[PDB]
Amino acid sequence: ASPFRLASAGEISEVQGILRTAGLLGPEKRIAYLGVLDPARGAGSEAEDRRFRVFIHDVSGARPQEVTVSVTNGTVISAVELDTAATGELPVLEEEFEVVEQLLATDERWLKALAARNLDVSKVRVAPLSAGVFEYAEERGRRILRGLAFVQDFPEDSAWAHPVDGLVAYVDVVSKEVTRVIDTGVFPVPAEHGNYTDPELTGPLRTTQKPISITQPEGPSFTVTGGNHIEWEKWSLDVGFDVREGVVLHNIAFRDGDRLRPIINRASIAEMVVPYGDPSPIRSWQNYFDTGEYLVGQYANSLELGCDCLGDITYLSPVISDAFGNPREIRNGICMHEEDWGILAKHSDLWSGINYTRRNRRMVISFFTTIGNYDYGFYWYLYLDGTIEFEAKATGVVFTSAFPEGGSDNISQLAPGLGAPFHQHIFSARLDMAIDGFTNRVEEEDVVRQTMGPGNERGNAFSRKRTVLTRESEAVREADARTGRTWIISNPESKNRLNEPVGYKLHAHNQPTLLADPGSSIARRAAFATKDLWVTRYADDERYPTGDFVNQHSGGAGLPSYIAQDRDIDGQDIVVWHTFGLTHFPRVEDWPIMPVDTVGFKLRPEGFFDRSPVLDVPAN
Amino acid sequence: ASPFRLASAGEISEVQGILRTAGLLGPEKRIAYLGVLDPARGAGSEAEDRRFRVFIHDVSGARPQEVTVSVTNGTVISAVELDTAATGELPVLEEEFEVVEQLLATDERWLKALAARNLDVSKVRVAPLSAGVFEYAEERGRRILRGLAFVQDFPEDSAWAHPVDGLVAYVDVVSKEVTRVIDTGVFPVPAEHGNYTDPELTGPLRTTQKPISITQPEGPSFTVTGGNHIEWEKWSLDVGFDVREGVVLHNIAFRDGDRLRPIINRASIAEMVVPYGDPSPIRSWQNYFDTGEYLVGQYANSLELGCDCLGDITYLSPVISDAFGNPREIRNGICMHEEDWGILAKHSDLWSGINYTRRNRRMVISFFTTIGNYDYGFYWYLYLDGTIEFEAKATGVVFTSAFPEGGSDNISQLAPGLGAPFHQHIFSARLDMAIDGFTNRVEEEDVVRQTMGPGNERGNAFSRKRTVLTRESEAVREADARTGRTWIISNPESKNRLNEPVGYKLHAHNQPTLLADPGSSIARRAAFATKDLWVTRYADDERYPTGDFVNQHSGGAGLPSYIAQDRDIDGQDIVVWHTFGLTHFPRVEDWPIMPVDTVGFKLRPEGFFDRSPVLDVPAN
Ligand SMILES: [Cu+2]
Ligand SMILES: [Cu+2]
Repeated sequence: ASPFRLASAGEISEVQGILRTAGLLGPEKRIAYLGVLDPARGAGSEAEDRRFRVFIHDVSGARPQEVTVSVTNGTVISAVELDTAATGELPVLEEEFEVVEQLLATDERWLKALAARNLDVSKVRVAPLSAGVFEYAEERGRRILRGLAFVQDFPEDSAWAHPVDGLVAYVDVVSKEVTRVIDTGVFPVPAEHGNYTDPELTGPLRTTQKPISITQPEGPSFTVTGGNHIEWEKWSLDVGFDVREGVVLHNIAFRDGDRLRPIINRASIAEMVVPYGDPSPIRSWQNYFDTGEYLVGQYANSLELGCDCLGDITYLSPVISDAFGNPREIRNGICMHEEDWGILAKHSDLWSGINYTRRNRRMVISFFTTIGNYDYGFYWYLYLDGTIEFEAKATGVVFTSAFPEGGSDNISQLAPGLGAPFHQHIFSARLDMAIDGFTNRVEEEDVVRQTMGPGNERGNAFSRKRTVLTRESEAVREADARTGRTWIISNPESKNRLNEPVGYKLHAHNQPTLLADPGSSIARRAAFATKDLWVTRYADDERYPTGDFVNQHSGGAGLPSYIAQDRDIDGQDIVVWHTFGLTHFPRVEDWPIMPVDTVGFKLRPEGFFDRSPVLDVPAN
Repeated sequence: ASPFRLASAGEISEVQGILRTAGLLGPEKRIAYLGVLDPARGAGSEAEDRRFRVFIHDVSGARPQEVTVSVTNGTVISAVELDTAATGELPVLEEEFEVVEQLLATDERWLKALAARNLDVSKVRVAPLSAGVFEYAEERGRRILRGLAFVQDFPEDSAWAHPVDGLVAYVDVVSKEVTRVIDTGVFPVPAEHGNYTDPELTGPLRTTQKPISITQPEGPSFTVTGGNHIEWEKWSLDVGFDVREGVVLHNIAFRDGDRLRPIINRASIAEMVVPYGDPSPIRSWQNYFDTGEYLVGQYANSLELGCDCLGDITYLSPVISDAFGNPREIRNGICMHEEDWGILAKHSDLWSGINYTRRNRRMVISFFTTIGNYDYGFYWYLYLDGTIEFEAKATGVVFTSAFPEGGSDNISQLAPGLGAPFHQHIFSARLDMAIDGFTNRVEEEDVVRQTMGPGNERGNAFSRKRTVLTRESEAVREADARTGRTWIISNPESKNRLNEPVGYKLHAHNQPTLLADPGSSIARRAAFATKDLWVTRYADDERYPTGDFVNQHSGGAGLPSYIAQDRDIDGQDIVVWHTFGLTHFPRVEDWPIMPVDTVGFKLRPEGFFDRSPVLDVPAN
């Protein structure tokens, strides 16, 4: 079997059995994170050493542990006691979410805060949010969660329509104490409901839509072997799954006539921060590190046929571990299907009298995740022409607050008295590059304008310049849409028939990067978000832009410290980190339920093939 | 019947009969352009005065004429003799293309130029290209075409693979004389063939693609009445067709519960220039004004089911006039169909236990045109959420030249000895705005970053600024992807339930604009291409960014002269002109046939609706 195959229920069980036997999984221990480790760089061995990394939390306050287990040999490879005050807290546990609402329900100052607003505690829902790193010395070394209240008029009510502004509570989830309850003042609680399923708000559902039936009478053009290996129209890859990153793509390759050519060794969204631009003390601490703190994969939804994924769909049901080490299957968590993508090429030649047309197609691999009010769709597309594309679809319910009577420069009004703080959804794609092998380099291409004059001019000429990024310290790049700036990852030791280095060009959307002040806490913890492109020399432990433990951890430990090593990236084993995001100034059309908005990036062949790779597509 | 209905064969015939009777269509006269005029602004009349604008060329050298005809009353409204030396030549005629190859075949210096390259004249194809305005005083007032030779080894051979560099011929197409033959030197003629249908180049066609069947068992959700009026999922519009602009969209409106709301009065691609960045005297004069000089609509292809348009397609067969005034039908020239567009909205709420998912859909209206080696697909999309989008799909065969042995800073190598000059495809969208009526205004929105400090700061706040464009002179805008710059067209006299002006936000791709030196001839003739956005006060005669007669006309007569009137655009009948384009540095993958590359723009509701307009979509 393949070493990139998905973790199985039996493997999770083995990790549990091994940790138990070793005395690392007692009744007071909890598994905060568990996932398969990628095979080592020197994988020229038949050694199918299937290893797992596990983060073990202690419910009675003892130091947590980082453990690496070999399911193959049945032993514990290494176990280290963490100092969470130094390196950060472990990712939030699902069971800890419940605790903050339960502890506050019997806290006197919380009750006094609610009584002062004439709110019945049984109707107050508390959103358990991550506690960043701010001015509270007593939080260091302790597992703290912040709570924001939302009123729920009835069981099926959308609480997000009823935010309780001016109130925030800090809660120590291990010692089970409420450290603080801050009340800056009472704000009216928006009364209007935001129930998108209630026929009074929706009105009569339209009857005008006729069905669209998309079928494949002969089945799909792609084959799946080994549970997760995919073969489609010359494309070859392995679809992986990690509780923290979500869908991970391994060994992306293209079959260039007999020769299977590597393009990307590993591709994943390694982090995604959601900073808020509201300066109010009630939410100025709000920054979701959906990947780092919550673990996106853990919240993957089970997708339904016809609703979530349309067409001839083949599903992948990834297995995950719960807090006790028991296997938990995310049924239908990954959708896979191919779809028509219009015209690929076309020409009607007058001189030869030949009329030519070919259709394009794309392979889709996606999963959706839900984190509180937020729902994100992750989509990877592979096109016939060699193009690779990623698309994030952001939907769900927008995070609310109260709209101040005087107005606001950092909040939008969605309904009477109801506001939505300005924010960004910034993603970090970690592209472990293998353009025809591991000897890669990155070039920055800028369009260059020429002056009219003596040197060949009528004033029509324009050119292009390419500078090679040689060392990590000069590999922190910013976009420039004015000069058409793109980046080419090429292999200097692999040339095409014109004797030029084969490459792939990265096209960014050029949306703004982190807007927070460069001196802020979020700018330090999410430094990667301040630049469009970073290139590092590969290393086994440099997995995340922010570091291993994001939860309540200070900044720097990620990309800025990697880059400080100033390694050579000119024809080396490199990793491209692309930052891309959406700046969300909520509009009326986003309430009560948000229609999809998208961001992404694509990579296109740049002299990779000797000619058009789509000359062999038939006319169906 | 509707006054925006497509011109009919019977109407073309009437225009011919009327011009003949009036003595304006003698045997020596030719129709260079003919199209329906849009109803006047004060269309509050039952006067179905169907008028046509006609450009009449004289084949014996007499002055051409501009004529307006009323098919309704059966009379000639106005006829003016043009001074083509002042205002420009008429658009190129199809019959004139043939002439340049025929005249050169018997010209001695052309024959001597071919003999010196050992080329058989019967195998030399001459591409009839538009003559811009350069340093030749003898061309002014005369109808000139430039010719570039391409060798065709056999009838079905792709001549574009065999360019004859170093040779250019100027030809006066009316007097039928060859004014010049320039030979700067012999260049090897690339021998390799670029035949994408030859099984030796394509190899064995892949058998791996399984069919994808897209059907609508109950037919489409849209209805067509009056030949061209469209009703679909609350959207309402008229699909027009003009020989010069191609598909034109009229009266785009959205049905907001009982109230039909206007969004765009008229939308079209009013021009598209293709400037070349090769400084060589053989092509430095090359700039296709596909819309202005050739007339895009005239070259619209007949689209085939399953190849060009997939799904349940309804076609529109626009009628055009030939050079003698006879009707010519472009069979299946416009495709129309709706298609699934993934997830529209989705949320799985923990607190209420409700799981919600809705699918998105888009209405597609497209046509393809072929101009020499170039093929462009024009697509207009309408989404359920109120979003409007345009997409240009550029394909065909890339314009070739010889690749100099020493190399080039303005040409890419596609094959041994074969080159492709750098160029741009710049489009101009003319959006005659009607956001809830004709009282519109344009605002420029920039993201604004805030400094950490006293005024509400922890360094997380960020805002947005909006400046109103009040007069035409300050309405020439440039993009700025760094600050997330967008433009909102709102109606100050129409507010939503939050008492804010309803609007639509324009999202540009932010690709580079015209790269040519600001002092060049192309920068003058295509001044509109130098800026991303222009807003003008509507006027009946300000139809094109470049003016009425582009062919061999100097610059300025377009947008720069309109804007000089400095009219008020703050809450007025305004027109938005958006410039968007692709900077094409050809790559190996573009040869021998170019896979589709795309550009476009979209407009999204910005507080136009009182809440999400998609709450009534059912779960199919
Ligand atoms: Cu958002
Ligand atoms: Cu091009």
